[PDB]
Amino acid sequence: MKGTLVGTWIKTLRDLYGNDVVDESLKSVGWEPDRVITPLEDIDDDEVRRIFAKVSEKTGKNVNEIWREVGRQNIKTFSEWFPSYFAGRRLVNFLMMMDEVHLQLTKMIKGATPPRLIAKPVAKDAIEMEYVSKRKMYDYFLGLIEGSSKFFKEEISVEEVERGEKDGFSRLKVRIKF
Amino acid sequence: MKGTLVGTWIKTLRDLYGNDVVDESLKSVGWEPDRVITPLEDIDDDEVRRIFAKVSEKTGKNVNEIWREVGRQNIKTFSEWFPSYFAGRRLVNFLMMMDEVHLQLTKMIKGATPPRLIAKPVAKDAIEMEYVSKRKMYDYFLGLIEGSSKFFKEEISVEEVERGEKDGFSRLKVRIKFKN
Ligand code: HEM
Ligand code: HEM
Ligand SMILES: [Cl-]
Ligand SMILES: [Cl-]
Repeated sequence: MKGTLVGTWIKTLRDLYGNDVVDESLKSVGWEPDRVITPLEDIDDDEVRRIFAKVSEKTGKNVNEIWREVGRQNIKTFSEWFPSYFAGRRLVNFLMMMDEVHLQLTKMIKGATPPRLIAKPVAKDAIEMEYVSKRKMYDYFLGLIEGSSKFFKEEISVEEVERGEKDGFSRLKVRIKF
Repeated sequence: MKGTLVGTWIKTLRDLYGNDVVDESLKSVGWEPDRVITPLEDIDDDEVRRIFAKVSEKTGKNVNEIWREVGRQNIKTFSEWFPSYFAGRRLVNFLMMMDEVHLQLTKMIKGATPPRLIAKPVAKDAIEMEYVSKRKMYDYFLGLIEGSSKFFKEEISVEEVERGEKDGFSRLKVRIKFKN
């Protein structure tokens, strides 16, 4: 997992569950409580799991619920770290550029394993967006979309169109109705 | 020196002087011309000094001039590798966070010499910035500042106030005048 992203997660966790829950979770995997993760670093995805497992144990929330909440809230954190992605833009525009954005933010990191997020028009008033990744981060994905709707003040309708697992890759396709 | 930084230099050096000069400079120190430096690796400063010494010989450029040019061009490289450090930000913002950023980027390293780059506003349209380091990379520092101005498209005047050892530490104090 890319450093900058995990950095946004720590902040978002603090925003959601408080400094003590987070400080404690970070210590449990052996980090400094106030560690600042830099864009440079590569965080073991299993360390992330364990941090999140601790958060779950401390809050009493199921880990998948944590991911959902982290997804919704992280949009807000993004809008502060990367304001140009949000400024003078519509939700549709935002969602549609996402696939490109993730290629851009990842492409001196090899092996570059960024999630695919191709969005397409499938009628006059809606998109299909397909998440594709070995990581199987469905709740996070759905959370971010809810967070984007929240952020742009645009109520949307989200329905799962299909799901799949092949050759190591997981996929989830949804229909987003404005 | 932090491995990833050296990564940026190799790229920048290719952009400036071409693959042949870079390929050969790397080989002169027993490297593979295409070596990729992981975020885990640290590179010995002397290996860096030697690489740059070959670039100097090959291009016929004085090495301080090389450092100057690399500093200027490395900002562009940085902007491609570390977008988050540039995102939604202006020159003054960028410059003044630099000291903290450098501490953060080396904090995971055992014995930690990052340059210090304390800035402070000294007037309406000016900050003072002091480079402090054992490494004495004066031209690189100046280059990065110049490169930043070009990148953030914000014109500045750079007055070099003082430069010298004081002590054990090389020091370079600049006053950076913004138009506005
Ligand atoms: C400006 C807004 C956003 C920024 C700057 C951003 C950036 C990033 C970055 C740098 C990563 C790390 C990727 C890697 O290391 O492979 C990531 C991961 C991820 N991104 Fe975003 N993202 C944004 C919004 C979104 C949105 C709107 C979605 C979906 C609707 C999304 C979906 C995901 C998912 C699911 C991951 C986890 C990686 C995986 O599952 O393979 N992101 N994001
Ligand atoms: C995103 C932008 C930047 C990044 C990611 C970055 C990162 C780094 C890193 C990781 C090092 C290695 C330090 C070590 O291993 O001890 C370094 C060295 C250095 N940095 Fe930066 N830097 C950035 C911008 C700047 C700027 C704008 C300046 C000056 C205004 C600067 C000044 C220097 C200098 C002069 C060195 C040489 C090391 C020394 O003299 O001791 N950097 N930089
Ligand atoms: Cl995970
Ligand atoms: Cl050197």
